[PDB]
Amino acid sequence: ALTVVGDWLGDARENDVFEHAGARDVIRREDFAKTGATTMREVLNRIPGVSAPENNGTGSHDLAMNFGIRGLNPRLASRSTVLMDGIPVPFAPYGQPQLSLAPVSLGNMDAIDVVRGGGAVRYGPQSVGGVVNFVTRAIPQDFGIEAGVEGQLSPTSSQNNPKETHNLMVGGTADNGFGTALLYSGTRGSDWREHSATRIDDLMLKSKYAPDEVHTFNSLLQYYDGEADMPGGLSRADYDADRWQSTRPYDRFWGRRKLASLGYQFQPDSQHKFNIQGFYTQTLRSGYLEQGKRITLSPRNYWVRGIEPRYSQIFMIGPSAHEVGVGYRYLNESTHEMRYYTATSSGQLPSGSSPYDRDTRSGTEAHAWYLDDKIDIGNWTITPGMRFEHIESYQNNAITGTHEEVSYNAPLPALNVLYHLTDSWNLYANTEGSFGTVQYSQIGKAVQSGNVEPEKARTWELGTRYDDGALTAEMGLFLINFNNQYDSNQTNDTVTARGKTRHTGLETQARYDLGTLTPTLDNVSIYASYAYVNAEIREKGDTYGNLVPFSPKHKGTLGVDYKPGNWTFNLNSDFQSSQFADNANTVKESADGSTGRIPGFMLWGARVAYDFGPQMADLNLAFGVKNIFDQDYFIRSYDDNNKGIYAGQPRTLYMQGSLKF
Ligand SMILES: CCCCCCCCCCCC[N+](C)(C)[O-]
Ligand SMILES: CCCCCCCCCCCC[N+](C)(C)[O-]
Ligand SMILES: CCCCCCCCCCCC[N+](C)(C)[O-]
Ligand SMILES: CCCCCCCCCCCC[N+](C)(C)[O-]
Ligand SMILES: CCCCCCCCCCCC[N+](C)(C)[O-]
Ligand SMILES: CCCCCCCCCCCC[N+](C)(C)[O-]
Ligand SMILES: CCCCCCCCCCCC[N+](C)(C)[O-]
Ligand SMILES: CCCCCCCCCCCC[N+](C)(C)[O-]
Ligand SMILES: CCCCCCCCCCCC[N+](C)(C)[O-]
Ligand SMILES: CCCCCCCCCCCC[N+](C)(C)[O-]
Ligand SMILES: CCCCCCCCCCCC[N+](C)(C)[O-]
Ligand SMILES: CCCCCCCCCCCC[N+](C)(C)[O-]
Ligand SMILES: CCCCCCCCCCCC[N+](C)(C)[O-]
Ligand SMILES: CCCCCCCCCCCC[N+](C)(C)[O-]
Ligand SMILES: CCCCCCCCCCCC[N+](C)(C)[O-]
Ligand SMILES: CCCCCCCCCCCC[N+](C)(C)[O-]
Ligand SMILES: CCCCCCCCCCCC[N+](C)(C)[O-]
Repeated sequence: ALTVVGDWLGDARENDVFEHAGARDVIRREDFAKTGATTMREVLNRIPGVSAPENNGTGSHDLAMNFGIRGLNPRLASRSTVLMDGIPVPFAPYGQPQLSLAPVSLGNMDAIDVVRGGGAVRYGPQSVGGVVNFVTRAIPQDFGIEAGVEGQLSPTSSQNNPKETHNLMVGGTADNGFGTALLYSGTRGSDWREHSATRIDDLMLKSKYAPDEVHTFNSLLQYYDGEADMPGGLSRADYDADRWQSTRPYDRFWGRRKLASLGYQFQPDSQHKFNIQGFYTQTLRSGYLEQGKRITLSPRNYWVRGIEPRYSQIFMIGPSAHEVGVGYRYLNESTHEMRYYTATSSGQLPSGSSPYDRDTRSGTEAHAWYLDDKIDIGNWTITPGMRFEHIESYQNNAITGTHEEVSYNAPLPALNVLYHLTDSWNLYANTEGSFGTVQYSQIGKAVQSGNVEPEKARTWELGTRYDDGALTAEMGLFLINFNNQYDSNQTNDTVTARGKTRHTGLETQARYDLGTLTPTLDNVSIYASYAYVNAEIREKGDTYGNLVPFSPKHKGTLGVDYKPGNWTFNLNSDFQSSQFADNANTVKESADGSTGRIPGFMLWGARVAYDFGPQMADLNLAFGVKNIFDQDYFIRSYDDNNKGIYAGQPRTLYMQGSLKF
């Protein structure tokens, strides 16, 4: 009886995902614990087409987030549109989307929704890698208290401090329709590397007010605060002598974020839905970093404010149903970056009293409009769509006295198609216009070369999704042509060079109840995820034909979950093939360990859990192991100051505990 869907991202509803006309995968809170995951990257890695490397480089710590979709640069997760309840996670979404500080915590989430395709009309910028949305925990309908903790230790490491991650959820909704939940997640500890001591506190207050069935108010307040020493890379000599050690004693990172979001929804009936969301974030991200014969201090402050009204209405035009969606977003971001320094040869770290060699302020004003129409005709659901962004950015350098500006547009036409083969089998196809912005650090290059145009991509997908209850599976193909990237893929970046890469491949995953084969295998489920990704450099120049760095051609997971009675036994494997560390695709390792082929690996993990009388207090206990066979592997940071070899996580033991009242 015609019901407007409106926001198909939202809380990542199972049905919106199944009906999604493009590659989209969700992993819900229920499945976070099965592999001992406590971080965003550990869950993101179980998703096909997503590669989330272990901490390294600038992001050599837990406050940062590193991931790339389909072979796009994973460093600091800058090629996908990253959101939390639809709100921009980057402290500078447009001009500096690098998540050197990623103020989100797995502990505060009900799900992770990776929309690799079909979201380029409704979300931006940096939409080439699709959209990744972190869904915060729901406010309990009636009072609820949940708490959990996981402790980890790497026995073969010299690092004896453990890493502890905890989460707390307390909330409910009064009979008057007002509900709120306090969501707290914290991390304390070190990983398998020396000099990784970390503290993260992520406190959120989520509220909802629905005085009636027509008006609904929502809010999200967050105070995120953390600090972390950064292990950094080792030269090959140092790594062979002791791979746990750190030779970057001054490297440390810290930051804090304050966020306020307020939204309102007006739904008169089931065919019309108006939504307006407003937000403001303030972020400070800073840290010490050894650079040559100096140690620097880099405080960067950011302010982002946005307002986004959206409207959806569904009506019939003959036999076909048309759900028209229109939206607008005004976003303003402002920045201030400084860099103080001292000579390393001295004692003392740099401070506010040290001289400084950087003082810049940047900002962007962005107007985004979008219009789509989801047309249901017979077994078809066709959604033509169009996004248009007008972007104005500037960079003001207080030391050089330069003031540069760019004004540009991003027209992004799209068409996605869903075809219902059966009530449990869909087919989809699509094409979308995607884009990367002219980042603040590229404004100089953009004005100098005379060309100010966005980084443009055109994507195509074809795939199918299936779910008959005993078997869930999907398989899709994708093609991405990403042009005019301000970051050239040549060995030597020049003012006029523009990067150009092509990403093609196959993504798939499936889960099957073996109990359908024999009761001997009751409660035994087997699954696997896999993606073949071929990310190539197609920029004419000295790297034409080479492979994009940090993009394994093969990557996935396989596992078996066995749940007799109240027990849960998990077995899982993560595997990926090799990768290059640089655009030149150098095979042989450099002595400083920053470049050279990075071998693939296949790890195994397992866990045993027990849910004590689901009643009483829903106590869940678990003991698990990551990398059971202590398979050695490593990754490299190539370009950052803490470049080098980073040991991969060795055999790691963990215990989990959770309570629910
Ligand atoms: C079954 C184990 C239940 C323990 C889960 C406890 C998580 C609550 C952690 C809150 C820690 C707060 N803080 C900042 C004071 O440390
Ligand atoms: C500058 C470091 C000072 C830390 C400020 C971080 C806020 C602490 C929030 C902890 C919330 C604890 N809890 C369980 C009571 O909600
Ligand atoms: C910045 C976005 C937050 C918007 C808050 C504005 C709400 C406007 C709607 C008024 C609601 C009126 N009422 C009584 C009928 O519910
Ligand atoms: C004054 C309360 C501060 C809370 C901010 C709440 C989020 C609403 C966002 C305001 C956006 C304003 N505008 C027009 C400048 O974009
Ligand atoms: C250049 C700054 C102007 C940005 C402020 C934009 C105000 C948008 C407010 C939402 C209006 C929604 N609508 C459809 C109901 O009119
Ligand atoms: C119902 C969602 C559509 C929102 C329409 C809201 C109108 C806001 C337009 C103000 C933008 C003005 N301008 C020229 C500066 O971009
Ligand atoms: C019932 C008609 C209302 C449908 C609105 C359709 C909006 C889709 C617009 C796509 C146009 C794309 N472009 C650039 C190629 O013109
Ligand atoms: C006044 C023309 C009536 C046709 C309505 C169709 C929307 C116009 C958009 C098509 C323009 C496409 N483009 C890129 C080639 O300019
Ligand atoms: C009024 C036409 C509406 C069609 C929906 C737009 C489909 C986007 C197709 C763009 C394909 C562009 N090209 C040249 C790169 O192939
Ligand atoms: C016998 C009448 C039923 C029509 C047969 C249509 C099924 C062919 C599948 C078309 C699905 C196309 N695609 C790529 C857009 O999903
Ligand atoms: C392995 C790649 C296959 C991906 C599926 C995409 C097929 C759609 C073909 C349209 C692509 C057109 N072209 C020339 C613009 O790339
Ligand atoms: C145009 C030929 C280049 C294709 C290179 C072939 C490697 C892709 C093969 C992996 C297929 C995996 N599987 C099971 C999901 O089908
Ligand atoms: C022969 C004993 C009859 C009991 C049937 C139990 C078979 C369960 C075997 C699958 C165990 C999987 N794993 C790795 C999760 O432990
Ligand atoms: C109700 C008990 C059912 C008896 C089946 C017993 C087989 C337990 C399998 C051990 C799984 C061990 N692990 C960690 C390797 O997965
Ligand atoms: C005293 C007999 C009661 C039978 C209940 C079976 C004992 C449950 C075992 C808890 C094991 C918990 N875990 C995950 C830490 O291994
Ligand atoms: C609707 C009935 C709710 C029962 C209230 C039960 C209160 C138990 C709360 C203890 C929370 C303990 N802690 C530290 C682990 O968070
Ligand atoms: C149904 C009995 C009502 C009593 C439950 C209310 C008392 C809540 C006690 C939780 C206190 C937790 N702690 C450690 C944080 O203090």
